Amino acid sequence: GSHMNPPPPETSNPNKPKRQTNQLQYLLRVVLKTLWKHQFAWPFQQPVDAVKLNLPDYYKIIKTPMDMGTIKKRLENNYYWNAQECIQDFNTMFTNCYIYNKPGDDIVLMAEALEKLFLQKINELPTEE
Ligand SMILES: COc1ccc(Br)cc1OC
Repeated sequence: GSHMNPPPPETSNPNKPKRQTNQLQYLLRVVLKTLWKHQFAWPFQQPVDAVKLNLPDYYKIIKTPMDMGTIKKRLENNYYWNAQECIQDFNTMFTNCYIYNKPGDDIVLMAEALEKLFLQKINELPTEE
């Protein structure tokens, strides 16, 4: 896309050790699957295109971008070593939204609905085996 958007977060790096865990499998098959199909998922299914949205300050304010398209790639391409890394990515995505946008803006209500579902699912994250 535009040279004015940053490169997306890393999704592939052979130097980073990878592992499948039951908790990572749950994050893909339960957590990502649940949030991805939500009515309000669409603004979070890819990196924020600050050029198209006419938000030239977006990447001035948000220095740790994350989105569910990136997370889906990271889970599908086994990028992670543990569940905490992936949970951290979800939390970063929500916090980016809450930092950039006014409370009660539509995008914030959409993030909050996805976060409520996320919390319910993560409370049920299985014991690591
Ligand atoms: C937070 O800034 C945004 C503005 C517009 C859309 Br669509 C998505 C955004 O973030 C996920």
